[PDB]
Amino acid sequence: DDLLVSQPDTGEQALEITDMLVRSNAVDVIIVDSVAALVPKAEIEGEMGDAHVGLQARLMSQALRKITGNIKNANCLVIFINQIRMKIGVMFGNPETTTGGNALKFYAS
Amino acid sequence: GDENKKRALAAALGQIERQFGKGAVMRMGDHERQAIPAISTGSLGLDIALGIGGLPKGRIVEIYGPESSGKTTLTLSVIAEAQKQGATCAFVDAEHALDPDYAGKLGVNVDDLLVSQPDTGEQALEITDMLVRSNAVDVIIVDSVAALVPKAEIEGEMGDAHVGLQARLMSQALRKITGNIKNANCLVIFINQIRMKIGVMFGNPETTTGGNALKFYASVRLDIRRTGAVKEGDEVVGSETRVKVVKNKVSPPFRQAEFQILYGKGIYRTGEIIDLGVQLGLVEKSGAWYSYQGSKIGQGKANAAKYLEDNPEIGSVLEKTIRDQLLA
Amino acid sequence: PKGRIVEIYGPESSGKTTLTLSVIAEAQKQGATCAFVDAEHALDPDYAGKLGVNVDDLLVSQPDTGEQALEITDMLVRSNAVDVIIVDSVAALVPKAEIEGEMGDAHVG
Amino acid sequence: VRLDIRRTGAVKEGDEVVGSETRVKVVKNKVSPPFRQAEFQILYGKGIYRTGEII
DNA sequence: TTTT
DNA sequence: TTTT
DNA sequence: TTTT
DNA sequence: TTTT
Ligand SMILES: Nc1ncnc2c1ncn2[C@@H]1O[C@H](COP(=O)(O)OP(=O)(O)OP(O)(O)=S)[C@@H](O)[C@H]1O
Ligand SMILES: Nc1ncnc2c1ncn2[C@@H]1O[C@H](COP(=O)(O)OP(=O)(O)OP(O)(O)=S)[C@@H](O)[C@H]1O
Repeated sequence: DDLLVSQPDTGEQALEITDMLVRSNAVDVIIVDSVAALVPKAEIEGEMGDAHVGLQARLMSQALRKITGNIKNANCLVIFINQIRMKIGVMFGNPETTTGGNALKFYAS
Repeated sequence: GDENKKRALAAALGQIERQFGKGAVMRMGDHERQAIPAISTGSLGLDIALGIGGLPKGRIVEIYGPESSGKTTLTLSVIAEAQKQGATCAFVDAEHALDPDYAGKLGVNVDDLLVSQPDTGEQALEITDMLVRSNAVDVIIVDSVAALVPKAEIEGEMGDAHVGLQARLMSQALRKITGNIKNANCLVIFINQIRMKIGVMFGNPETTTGGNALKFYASVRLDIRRTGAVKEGDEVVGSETRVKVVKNKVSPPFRQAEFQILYGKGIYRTGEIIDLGVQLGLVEKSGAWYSYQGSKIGQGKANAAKYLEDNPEIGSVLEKTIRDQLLA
Repeated sequence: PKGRIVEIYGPESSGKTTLTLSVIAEAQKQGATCAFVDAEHALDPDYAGKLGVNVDDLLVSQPDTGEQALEITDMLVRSNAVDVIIVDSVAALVPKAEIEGEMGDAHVG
Repeated sequence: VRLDIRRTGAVKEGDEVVGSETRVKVVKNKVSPPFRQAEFQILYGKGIYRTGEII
């Protein structure tokens, strides 16, 4: 009961509401699940199988860029959830590889 | 003839001196320094790679590499050396991530330091410009350039197409600030992440962020790559750091150096000095058994490091000859 | 060719900067009076000296503003005493109007 | 007259790198036909690798 | 009179 | 004036 | 600015 | 972003 739910149909709306609430500074812990499940609206408007490779990364990087200062301001708790995708030519090093771009781990403390 | 040309040249130079002052002509003896003033990084491998034994003053330097490569804490060694020099330094971070306890473990005096938490990138730029011109600050550190965002994108919604905007403004910023940076001989570093761009299968797949003119203005660029880590027994205690010179104007490039980075303590100076001493012939080693001056100092890096830390004078004498025989 | 504008462009760090120095060395060989101005304010006199050019017989410039770079270039060219004139990093040149303006202000064109 | 400069490759002697191969292509001229691109090596410190091109 |  |  |  |  003492919890606010969200059912964001599009990832962009999830980002806008997260930004609005973090700045509200009223919320104290912020939880987003299944980052990989987030989809840019450009891919939604596109058909099935269209090549929109390397699109979610730029927008999520922009989102963290915008939100990190406010997150520091409010001392809020933000977690992220990623699945595992084994990428091509990964036989050297760790075969597992995270999703959701690359700058996420750079920003994540 | 020649006297007429000399007289005309002297007249023109005198007019320039009258209008602008001493800045027309370099001082024929004072403008000539045998050695360029610089700031050592605390690792002689990096310094000898730099070819001047320290980071050049008044010149932009940039570092890029894969995420979580210890570049952030790499800057802290430079901060500690600047504090050792007593130079006034300040730190600004765009990602707004900093652990003052972590830095204090690195030995840098966090108190003698100015922090910054710039909510917008434009304010980070304005404060950097204001401080550089103050000329009071001596080393300037900006982290996570990619994390910097134009205010236009902030005012815009999520997913709006503002492509090719940060580059123009950062180019303008460097354009404005480079002259002052030369004026104050201050130390400015930049931090970039790596983004693999489209259609890059030829050449190097990796590509830096933050536009393109950055590398043009930066007088020296270093690549940092995480190759391995050192594990003592079961637990992991430090990460092996590989840094390769990728651009320089004062030294030959591609002078890559190897060194270990130990958490908390910082740079594993004893290991690198031991390695270069034994490889150069200063430190004799009968095969795998480490020794010095015919004395069984110990076997293994830890024993020699312990033997060396208790006597800083011996280490200072050992390092003094290395730079002289290599740098100069 | 003499008395004619010549321009060089290319990707960053392509040795164009040191490419100019060979021209400087040849001009010095001719005994022609030459001067160098750099907008990016990056120059390694040790590096150039390694290139064989006599740095002593050379006039340096460190123009804080682009307008002053232009005024000094105009003054020297008309002096007619100088014979080869080198300006580096034209893009690094900035109008004083943009200097007086804040960060991110629209001074396009 | 306008010249384009492009970094194609670099010369490596043994392990270390010592110079960069420089490709310059003529892109505009009024006294000579354009597109007379030339190949030459640039060696750090020493400068232009004149012997190689003349050979 | 472009600009990334 | 790129960008993933 | 990757992606399976 | 695996695949038999
Ligand atoms: N407080 C700390 N305690 C223990 N180890 C630390 C601490 N801070 C950093 N490290 C270690 O130091 C190494 C690099 O971390 P830092 O230099 O502090 O940050 P950074 O990774 O360089 O910054 P990035 O890469 O841009 S996220 C890693 O091996 C970390 O585990
Ligand atoms: N002092 C130096 N020591 C060693 N190599 C140098 C030195 N200065 C320049 N180089 C090399 O010369 C080549 C081109 O560098 P420079 O001509 O000096 O500068 P530049 O790169 O032309 O100027 P830019 O491209 O506008 S940053 C590169 O291969 C550099 O590694």
